[PDB]
Amino acid sequence: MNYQPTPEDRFTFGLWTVGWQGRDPFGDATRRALDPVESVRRLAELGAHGVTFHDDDLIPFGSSDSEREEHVKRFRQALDDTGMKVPMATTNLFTHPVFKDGGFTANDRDVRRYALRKTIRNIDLAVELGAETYVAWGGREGAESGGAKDVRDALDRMKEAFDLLGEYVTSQGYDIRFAIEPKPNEPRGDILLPTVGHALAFIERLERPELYGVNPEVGHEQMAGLNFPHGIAQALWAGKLFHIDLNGQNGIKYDQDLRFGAGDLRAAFWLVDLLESAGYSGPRHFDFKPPRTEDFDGVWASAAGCMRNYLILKERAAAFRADPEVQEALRASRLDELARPTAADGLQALLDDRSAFEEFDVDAAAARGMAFERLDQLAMDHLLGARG
Amino acid sequence: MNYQPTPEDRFTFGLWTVGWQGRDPFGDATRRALDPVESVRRLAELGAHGVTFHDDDLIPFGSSDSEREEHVKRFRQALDDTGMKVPMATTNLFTHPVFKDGGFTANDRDVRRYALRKTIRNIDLAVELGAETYVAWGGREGAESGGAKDVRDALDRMKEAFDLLGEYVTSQGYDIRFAIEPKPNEPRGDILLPTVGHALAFIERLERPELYGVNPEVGHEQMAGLNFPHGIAQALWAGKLFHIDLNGQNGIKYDQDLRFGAGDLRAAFWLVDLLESAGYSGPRHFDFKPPRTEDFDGVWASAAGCMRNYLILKERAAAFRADPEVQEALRASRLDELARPTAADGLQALLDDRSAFEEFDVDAAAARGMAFERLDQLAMDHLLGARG
Amino acid sequence: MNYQPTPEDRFTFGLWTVGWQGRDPFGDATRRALDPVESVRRLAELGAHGVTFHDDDLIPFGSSDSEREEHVKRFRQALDDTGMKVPMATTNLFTHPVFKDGGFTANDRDVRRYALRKTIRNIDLAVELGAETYVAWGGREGAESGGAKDVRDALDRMKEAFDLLGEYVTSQGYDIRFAIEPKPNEPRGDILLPTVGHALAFIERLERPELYGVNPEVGHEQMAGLNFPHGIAQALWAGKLFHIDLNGQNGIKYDQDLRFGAGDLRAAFWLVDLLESAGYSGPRHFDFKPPRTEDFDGVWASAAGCMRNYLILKERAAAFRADPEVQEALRASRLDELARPTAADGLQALLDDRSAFEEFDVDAAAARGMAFERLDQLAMDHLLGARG
Amino acid sequence: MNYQPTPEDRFTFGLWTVGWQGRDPFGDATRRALDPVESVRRLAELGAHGVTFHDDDLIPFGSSDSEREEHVKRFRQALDDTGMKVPMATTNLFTHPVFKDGGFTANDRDVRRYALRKTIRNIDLAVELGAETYVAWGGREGAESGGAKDVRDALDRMKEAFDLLGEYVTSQGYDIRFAIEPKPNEPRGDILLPTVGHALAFIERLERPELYGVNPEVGHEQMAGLNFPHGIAQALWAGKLFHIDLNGQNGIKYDQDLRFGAGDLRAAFWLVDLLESAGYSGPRHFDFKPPRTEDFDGVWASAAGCMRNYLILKERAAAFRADPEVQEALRASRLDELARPTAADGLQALLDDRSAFEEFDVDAAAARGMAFERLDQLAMDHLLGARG
Ligand SMILES: OC[C@@H]1O[C@@H](O)[C@@H](O)[C@H]1O
Ligand SMILES: OC[C@@H]1O[C@@H](O)[C@@H](O)[C@H]1O
Ligand SMILES: OC[C@@H]1O[C@@H](O)[C@@H](O)[C@H]1O
Ligand SMILES: OC[C@@H]1O[C@@H](O)[C@@H](O)[C@H]1O
Ligand code: NI
Ligand code: NI
Ligand code: NI
Ligand code: NI
Ligand code: NI
Ligand code: NI
Ligand code: NI
Ligand code: NI
Repeated sequence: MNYQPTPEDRFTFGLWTVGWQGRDPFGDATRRALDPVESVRRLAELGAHGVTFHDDDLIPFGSSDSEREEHVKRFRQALDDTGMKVPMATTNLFTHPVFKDGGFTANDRDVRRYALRKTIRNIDLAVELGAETYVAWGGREGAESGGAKDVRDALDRMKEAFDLLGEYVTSQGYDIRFAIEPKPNEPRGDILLPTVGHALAFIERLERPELYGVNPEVGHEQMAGLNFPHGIAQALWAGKLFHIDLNGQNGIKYDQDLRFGAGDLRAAFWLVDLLESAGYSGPRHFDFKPPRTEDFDGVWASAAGCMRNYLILKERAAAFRADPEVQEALRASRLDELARPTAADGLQALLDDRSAFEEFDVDAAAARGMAFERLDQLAMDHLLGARG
Repeated sequence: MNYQPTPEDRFTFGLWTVGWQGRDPFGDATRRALDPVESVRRLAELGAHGVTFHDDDLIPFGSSDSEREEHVKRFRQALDDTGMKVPMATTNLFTHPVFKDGGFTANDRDVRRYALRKTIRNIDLAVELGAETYVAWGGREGAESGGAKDVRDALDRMKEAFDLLGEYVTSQGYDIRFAIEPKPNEPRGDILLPTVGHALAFIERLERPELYGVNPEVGHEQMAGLNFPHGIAQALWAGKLFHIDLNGQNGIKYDQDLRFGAGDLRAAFWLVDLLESAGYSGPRHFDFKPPRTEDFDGVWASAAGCMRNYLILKERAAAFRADPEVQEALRASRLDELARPTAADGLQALLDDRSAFEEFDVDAAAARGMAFERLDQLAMDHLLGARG
Repeated sequence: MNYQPTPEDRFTFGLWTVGWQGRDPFGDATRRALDPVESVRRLAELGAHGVTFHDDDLIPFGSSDSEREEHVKRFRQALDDTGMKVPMATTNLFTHPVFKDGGFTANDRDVRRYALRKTIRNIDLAVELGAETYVAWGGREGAESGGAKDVRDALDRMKEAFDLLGEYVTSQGYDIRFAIEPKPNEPRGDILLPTVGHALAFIERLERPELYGVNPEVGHEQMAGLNFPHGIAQALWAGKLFHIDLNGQNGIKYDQDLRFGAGDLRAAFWLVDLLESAGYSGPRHFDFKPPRTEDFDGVWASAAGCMRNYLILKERAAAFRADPEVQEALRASRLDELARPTAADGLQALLDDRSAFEEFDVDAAAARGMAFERLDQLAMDHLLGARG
Repeated sequence: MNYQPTPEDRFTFGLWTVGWQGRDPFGDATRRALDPVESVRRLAELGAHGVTFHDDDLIPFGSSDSEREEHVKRFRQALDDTGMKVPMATTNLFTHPVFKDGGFTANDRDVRRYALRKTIRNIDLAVELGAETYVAWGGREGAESGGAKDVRDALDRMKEAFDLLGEYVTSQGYDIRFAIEPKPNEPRGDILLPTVGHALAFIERLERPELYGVNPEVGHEQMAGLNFPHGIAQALWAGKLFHIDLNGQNGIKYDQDLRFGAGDLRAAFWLVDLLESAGYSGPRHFDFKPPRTEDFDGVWASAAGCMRNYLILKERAAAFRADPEVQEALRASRLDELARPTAADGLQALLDDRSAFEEFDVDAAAARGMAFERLDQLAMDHLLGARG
């Protein structure tokens, strides 16, 4: 009825999102840089809960130890002044030329050691600022050509790096967990761990798998043509959805990072339905870029729209699930039977059950319609607010 | 020099590949059906090692117990007459209308029980014929719309089904392992476990994960725009490449199942390089469809081309890796350093190493070229046989 | 407020849409065949304006001249009984095995002559039934491999065929125009004239270009990742939008033919906005397939949803364009300036205008935001009915 | 046998290709800038025929009239010193922030006038340097959202701009023609005239269509999943292939601009076959970016590989077409019949020919295999140099 966000809705934004200056591979910046303190103050006014950062967003690369302490103290004063929190942080292992062949899986061993030391330094800072999750996006881990990267050796190096970071946080006694953010390509021709599935599988080979989960991004799974709500369901089923990046993407192309709600709107509806019905309690983080057509007024408009669209879709998904006509349709399509075990009676009783094979009437079962189109049109009517 | 296959090269083909009659979603069959016995005899003449089958390829659906025994005895005589083996089998849980919403994850519980009984019946037959691997492709597990399938409940049902099949083979004492074949879409709008990564992650949640691996198909990972050699490397790293389906695909579109070598030729080269250098010893199985433009002479031509193209690429990948100029290029691009541990000295020594951070010269490291373009042009010259 | 269609809304459906039996490349039919007369009666009850057909949907292939007249007279009685019209017809040049390498561009010359005679026979029947548009979808014109089809010779053959059909209708004095329906792939690996742009360009090389336009389909341009409203705008700008096929598609994959509104919902909104604001007056034709999960009740539900979703989106697009806040936003984003000529003053005056170059303040112009994100969030609020 | 290029092979390169500094949307430059004079000298040593440029590659933006004359005179001396030619030039209407919503179709009218004056200034310079073709890539013409751009008004503005440029060159008496370069997306969410087909159709609506053709780029049509050799065939059939940009792309993703031969190798083979057999006589221009992993030695290696791979593929395509076994296969697949008119006897004789319908044996025609798989395996053997 009213779609105004409050800090209770847990909306967070990266400093690099509203602060994106608009440089793209074919053009110069269209906006001046934003001071982090200014972004914190503006986002607080719009109803945000908190902000996230890469090390190099907060502390310019090369900074002396004294300049570092000064940048952090200004930031911390803005947080104290506004009540904003810092629930997640991450490391920039992709912008500087030294990371051109990767950080953790760079072929040069000295670069891999530097990447780990740069990361550990920022984990300490994140803990100090209260973050609960530390994200890793290995944007430069990958290759443009087949012989440049032995992927088995590279996964050994990736496992080695995350194992060492797990050793580090446990030896320091820190309460922080790691989340890997997959992306299939860009800026490398193919990036390692390209989808939520590949990241979940990798984590199971780590020495302390309980410290690691995923940080999926809407547009990145869509760059592989995959269904983002399905991949989130698999991450929830595994107990590994530690954080999430929300935005929009129009299909398979360069990573657009549009505001949330833009892109595939029906997928956004089914994602919000799933997060709210599964009781996801982490931050609703927006990793988006206000288009470079916009001035600063359009940056804040686009950030506000992220939050607005989540809250509209939350309302429509809740209306859908509460509608008694929809609940009857779900039974007509046998979603209740999907949730019942196939064979709680056990293997032997299944083998002995003639009604499951010898005397199963396949033709009668085949003729039963699933009634999915009526259910989906109810979902469409709810999304569009056209119910009668 | 000569590219003639022998049974030692372990090339296998599904009965459904050369026996595809050419029916597609817009047209009728263009070829008559092939008797399985005829396919076994023809494939043996071409140098194949063996064949694979779905239950319903070998025994027509509905078959009485007596017709069943007759179909199998004819098949077995053809195997004995030719020396052909049967290393893999699988179940058809996708053609009959009863499977229109899935087999293991159908919303109707009675269909899920029937799907398990149909599978178990064919596992017994596979063991009898000597198969070592039992493949599952869940082509109908999935959805066209968001509300039709709760994916968390569906993954519970999928895990329940594979857990019961594992219970079955272990209680029977059978030496057979399972391999899941991913596909991202088609015939369902989105299929569950859509990529090698999602399947590997799922397997780790099974009660007896050691019995399950993957059966990746070249064209299916390419339908998601992903790099198939990279996904195979991840499956090999996990110890889970139990079988493989070889074919060709021209990018993101319907599943073409072209002959191996067609489609993305450079990816085929890097796949053969990887399988041969990792010492993959399972079958080289072709899951392909001779185009419906062809008569039976073109079917056998297309099957022969599958094997020929593997053997040419095997030769060119071996020439590449043996060339001393390539070995020097690999060192110039630091592939040797990629295989060395980043920090065998351990965490504490890494933290104490000033050369890894405080005194690391990032600018000097950044200026080092990786020399990947020269290496990739050596790989291209080898593939095209243009070395001088 | 109420979304009930009437024949005045001009909604039409192909006989092959609601009559699709559910056979797909991996499974058997799940529905029995529908008698055309039954489909006409049911669609009339739902508020449809008319139906369209391929020759072989109405008259089974091989039909004797006497069976033919009988099938047509039954159909015509159903049309008379219901008030349903037949505004478009088309030819099936894709199902029968003889068309496996194409109809108009088959390499065999005798098949190309047969394809033309089969087409001409149905044009006469279409005129008799009152159709105004004759569609051609060359689903089999194309190739799976490079050497199979010289595309320059094939375009000569395609032009030859359409030129002969134009000669035929003009010599007969018929008032019917042709519309080419593009599709980029499936069932051939690549289809000729794969997008609206390629079809529009081809038409300009025909001997009588005024007789030919396009029949774009939502999901087909989306199978190439393209923006369907943009391609429709280009077809309208050229004066060539003779008919349109409405449906839904979830990105780049096999042709789903979902009901209209499903798939990319925001693109559907912008398409309806464009058709209604440009005053498109032809039929709103649905080329869709009710999913094979459905029984006949779900078929009619899915057909009804096509019409419902058009009417909801029509209402929301009209509300958007009528909102004075949106009209002010359009001026803020300078859509009014886009519609003014760049240089009605002419070339010489442009060259003499120092304000266009020598004294143009580029920095001041660059700093002007375009305000597109606020406009797009107004469009989102209107679509979701969340305006306040 | 030897693959050394000479200026006779007409290979050309943009200054922006070898001079790309490696800045991408997620990272800083990895190479220093190259002086244009140095690039001309190095490319001449490698066997190139000439170079191309944007205005802003040669003359830094903002340059005073005196600095301008100096930059051009240095360049011209390098051309004279090396024998290098300048066959094409183009305008940068995409890098500066003023072009953030387009050049010719920017919503702001003053920006559209500036874009035309910037273009005309560089056409004069191109003519002075001897260029024959002037390319336009409208990289910023397009939109991220639906309401931001009325595409019909934008195409009016695009036509207005190209009509004025045609007026300009004709009134000046210049012998130069224009070529539009399509791209479907990036950096805008959708770009206008996204494919070769849309550009060819647009040109037919210009006032003097004979002055305009296309400049297709391999990777751009592949970003839409389309077959680049087919689109080139359509451009050749229309008489509109005025220039071509050669490079490589691995499927549907961001524009990679890899060296020619990388990406889809079989498509490169069929493209070279087509250009050489159609007798394309324009420049073989490489629009590529040496990956940012490389130092300057890798830049020159990658440029050399462009030329090498064209010359290898030229040899293999010529061997294919000259092989008598291939010529017999082409007849077996009836490529000779494809080139014969379908009905040179005319419409009336076709209607009177009972052998084309009443007495056509469709079943006999349908059973004829097309023998395309054998032909395609001959093409594969030739490409890989595996003929015996
Ligand atoms: O730019 C690095 C930020 O961190 C990750 O979330 C990325 O997706 C990206 O937006
Ligand atoms: O048709 C079912 C066969 O089994 C699986 O390997 C599928 O990919 C398919 O080719
Ligand atoms: O099946 C042939 C019908 O005619 C065309 O409109 C196609 O898109 C299709 O739906
Ligand atoms: O960067 C602008 C150059 O000109 C055009 O050819 C583009 O494709 C591009 O490489
Ligand atoms: Ni992103
Ligand atoms: Ni992100
Ligand atoms: Ni396949
Ligand atoms: Ni397979
Ligand atoms: Ni379609
Ligand atoms: Ni259609
Ligand atoms: Ni490009
Ligand atoms: Ni280009």
